[PDB]
Amino acid sequence: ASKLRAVLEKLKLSRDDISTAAGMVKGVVDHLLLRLKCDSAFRGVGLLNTGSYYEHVKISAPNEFDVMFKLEVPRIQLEEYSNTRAYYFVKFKRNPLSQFLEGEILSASKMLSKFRKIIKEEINDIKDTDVIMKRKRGGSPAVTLLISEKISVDITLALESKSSWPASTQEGLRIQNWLSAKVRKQLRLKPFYLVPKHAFQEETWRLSFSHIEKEILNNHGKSKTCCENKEEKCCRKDCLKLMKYLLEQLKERFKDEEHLDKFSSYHVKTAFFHVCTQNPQDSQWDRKDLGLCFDNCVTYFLQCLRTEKLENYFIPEFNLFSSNLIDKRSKEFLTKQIEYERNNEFPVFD
Ligand SMILES: O=c1oc2cc(O)c(O)cc2c2cc(O)c(O)cc12
Ligand SMILES: [Zn+2]
Repeated sequence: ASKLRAVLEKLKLSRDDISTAAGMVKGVVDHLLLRLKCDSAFRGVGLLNTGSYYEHVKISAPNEFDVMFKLEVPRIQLEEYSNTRAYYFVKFKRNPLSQFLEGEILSASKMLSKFRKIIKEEINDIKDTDVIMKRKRGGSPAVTLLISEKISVDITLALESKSSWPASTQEGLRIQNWLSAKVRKQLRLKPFYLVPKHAFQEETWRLSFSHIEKEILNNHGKSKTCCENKEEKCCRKDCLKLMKYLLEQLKERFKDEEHLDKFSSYHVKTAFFHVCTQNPQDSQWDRKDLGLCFDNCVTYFLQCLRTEKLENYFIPEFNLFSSNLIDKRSKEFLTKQIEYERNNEFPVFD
């Protein structure tokens, strides 16, 4: 459809002017890292080795950045919480970060408090940089920095574990018929991350594989040279852009009906990875079949909404569409709206 290409062109024109705000983001992040190194608890803090200071959770908000700070720690031991498959208490192999211990458990609350305090005091020194209260997110992102009242950056703290991935990830990352089993082995040799998120609960941590997700998106083809020359231009990243934008537009349209609050771009990204697994051939993502491919993604996301099943791509026992996480009527609301847009040629794209 031409409307899809027009939407993509709008998104690219919106993206070209960032190369100036990205420098500001890099400066502020570098400053806060050099500050956090001075603390006795955060000596090994840094940015995820993702080749970018930042990511973008929202494609329709080029002003909202998302950075993640990793903290290399002594050998970590993990305990599962209530068979959640994703949430864990952290212990230390043996006796630095000792100040944040609450018994045998590493306190997420205490560490986040010191993190935020260090932020507040080091941002009072900067210029046009205000800290705001976004603790309604359940510890992650930890902070939400504000520059010139037009730049918003969410900062999430993450613990790096160079151990083997937890057992819940054993049947995840099913990229064997798509990106090969060698690549899956290589990726699972990389470390994993733990972010402070609660379940009621007040001291749990959740698994994070944003680096692996970024690696997959930027190396997404069966052919190693996908999207490296003009003869192999597939439309996977364009379909993902279309899915993110559809969700963002629907969430902005119905921001006053609290039925689309708990949906995020992580859901469409998870579904999209599953569709990639289902459609492993690059020929199934020809740049000429953009409409058909996007329609495959939309219909698969609808299937996940109706059946209330959206497995985490790395932890398949974690149902992101769990009745414990999102109510059935909210899923049904999103299903109706997506069916409406699909039956009416997506009026949100006009
Ligand atoms: O790493 C993320 O993991 C998740 C896991 C979940 O189960 C979930 O429901 C949401 C997320 C999620 C949502 C975001 O907006 C984001 O920027 C990152 C993540
Ligand atoms: Zn490609």
